[PDB]
Amino acid sequence: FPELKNDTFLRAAWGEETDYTPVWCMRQAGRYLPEFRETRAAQDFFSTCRSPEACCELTLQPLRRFPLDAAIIFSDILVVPQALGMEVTMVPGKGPSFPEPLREEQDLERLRDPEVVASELGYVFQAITLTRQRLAGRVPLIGFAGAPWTLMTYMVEGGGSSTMAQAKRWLYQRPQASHQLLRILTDALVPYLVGQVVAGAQALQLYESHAGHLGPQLFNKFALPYIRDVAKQVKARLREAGLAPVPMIIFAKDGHFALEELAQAGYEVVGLDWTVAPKKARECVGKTVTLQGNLDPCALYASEEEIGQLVKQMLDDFGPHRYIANLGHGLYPDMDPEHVGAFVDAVHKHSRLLRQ
Amino acid sequence: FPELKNDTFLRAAWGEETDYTPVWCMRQAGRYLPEFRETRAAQDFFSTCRSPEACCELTLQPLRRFPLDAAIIFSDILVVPQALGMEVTMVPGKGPSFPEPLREEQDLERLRDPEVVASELGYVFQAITLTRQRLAGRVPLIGFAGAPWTLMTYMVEGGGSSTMAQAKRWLYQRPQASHQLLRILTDALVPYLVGQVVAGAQALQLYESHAGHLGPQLFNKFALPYIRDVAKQVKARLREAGLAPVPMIIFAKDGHFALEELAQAGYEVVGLDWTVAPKKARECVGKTVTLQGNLDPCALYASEEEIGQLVKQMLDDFGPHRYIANLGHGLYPDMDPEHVGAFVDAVHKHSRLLRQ
Repeated sequence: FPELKNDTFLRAAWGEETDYTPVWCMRQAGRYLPEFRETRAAQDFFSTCRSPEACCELTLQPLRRFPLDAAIIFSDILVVPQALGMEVTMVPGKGPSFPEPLREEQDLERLRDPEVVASELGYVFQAITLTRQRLAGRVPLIGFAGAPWTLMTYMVEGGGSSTMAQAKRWLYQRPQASHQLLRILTDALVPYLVGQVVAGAQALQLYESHAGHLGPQLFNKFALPYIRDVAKQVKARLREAGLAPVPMIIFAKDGHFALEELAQAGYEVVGLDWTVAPKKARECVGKTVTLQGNLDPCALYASEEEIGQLVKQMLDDFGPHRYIANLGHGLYPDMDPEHVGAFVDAVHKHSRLLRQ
Repeated sequence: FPELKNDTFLRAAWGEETDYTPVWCMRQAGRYLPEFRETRAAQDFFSTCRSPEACCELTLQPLRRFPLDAAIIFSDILVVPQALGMEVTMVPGKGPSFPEPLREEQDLERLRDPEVVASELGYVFQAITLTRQRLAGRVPLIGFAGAPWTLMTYMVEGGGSSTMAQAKRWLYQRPQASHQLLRILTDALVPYLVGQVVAGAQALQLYESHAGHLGPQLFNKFALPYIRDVAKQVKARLREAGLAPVPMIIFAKDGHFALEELAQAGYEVVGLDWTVAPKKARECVGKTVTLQGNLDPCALYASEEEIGQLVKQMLDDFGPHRYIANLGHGLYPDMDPEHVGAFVDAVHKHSRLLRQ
């Protein structure tokens, strides 16, 4: 594996000082890129995806457009439940979909044993190695998965949902089954993440995109302890394996009420959405974790000149050290790539102007 | 108008001490009640609604079931945009819907002059008077509207939406048009709310159910200043009219980042969702506003015995004074009315047990 040239992102992640502020975006490989759609057209979403050459291509597309400071591997968080033996359908251009969600506790019998899963996800490991090779040391490469609770919500709710009602019903009516599912998810995630790193990933992101739906009490019973194991166990297995640990990032969408513990869940970076004021967050987390975020993605709909200023403002709030710039959620499919360019330039231009 | 017997809710609202904790629920008149659906079956949703006798009936249905400490008038927050001249459809049992949403600035020409709106909503005023009479002083009666930004999102987005992207696009690409729409909404809301009170409402609730989608910066530009006018102007007009002011409640769903200003927006009560820890909120608002909330609605899916304890816990957190108990969002349509009963009893049973 090629030696990394730009490593600003990794050093920012670990807390080390840097000459400028690194930047990347969730869903940087996404439908807002025309070239993305002309390469999605190649096949049905989940074998594309299953083709190493195709993921690599997508992963690289934005990097050809913009001096981003990391690449994140192109995948869907649904691969994991799918590897567990849950059938996905691509319903009338409306996206991810389990036609037969888990509803009663017996349903759990349907699932694969968690340890074999890693072997079902060999195409991903392959795509990572492919991609780590072709970036050829330009920037580091982030692997990723969705956090146990999040996946649980997709498996139980089937599609997406405004309230997570079916899923929370499980939490309140079937605590044990819930604990059982969550454990299965954790034990699946660990070997998948270790895998990614063994396969060449240099940083790992965990997405808890459905944090918001839980409150403090639920979140500590059913989200936290699992968010914590993943970090714990992944760090261990890497050690036993003689491999260097990679920086880990928890991103709890709408998890303002959780920042305190996330800072001590043993992740190196904590992702923020745009609804947490940056200073409030620094406060909540203290000074030995790095923060990432948190421009409102919609902000990109503004002029490039307006974009610059909002960015300037964001930087002032987070300050020089311990900070990786990013949006508050992934890019939207109707965003203009020229405005993403603007966003990227503004971070760089202004983080330097901030120091010098 | 009949003299009010139980007024615990009003005295709690104003900050005055009380022997127990008053309680009510958003959507207490809702599809979780069987009798609600056998009376919804009477006609298509919006003339039912347009029939005073029918709203009154719905408004009263839960009060016959449970010792609630207020009644809230049955209505939809969509009446206002509708009165402004926007056509609603009831699409295949999936709910509220504007088939032709506002998309470009010219669209605004379609809207009625805000001052005449009040006269289009005469059925509501009527339903209030009817209902104030039939409660016959048992508990106070809350009127309600949706806050300017929220309505804006429905008018621009048409249906409901995970991201509010179309709407936020407006905020970022058409600040003036946005300001213009928001103003029209404010000027519509004020005479509608005054109306409700003139018609017999004793407390008013404002719903900013789409606060979460804005961050601090957006929220202060485009939500706050309007939330503030409504309160301001409504209080004035009531004074000019020789009428007593009623307690006002702002409920910003997911508005944790906003609590500070909402406490000084000049509302008497501030509504909380279940994602704000009660103590954190008391902190943010200080000690001269009353808080309301904030049990996670899904909590009702638990046993009645589990319900009791979670409630006990909530009470301990909020403490005796300056507090109206309630859920974090409205009830869900598959909840068991016997568990709502449990929720109501537990507040009462435990708020007393707390004092004595």
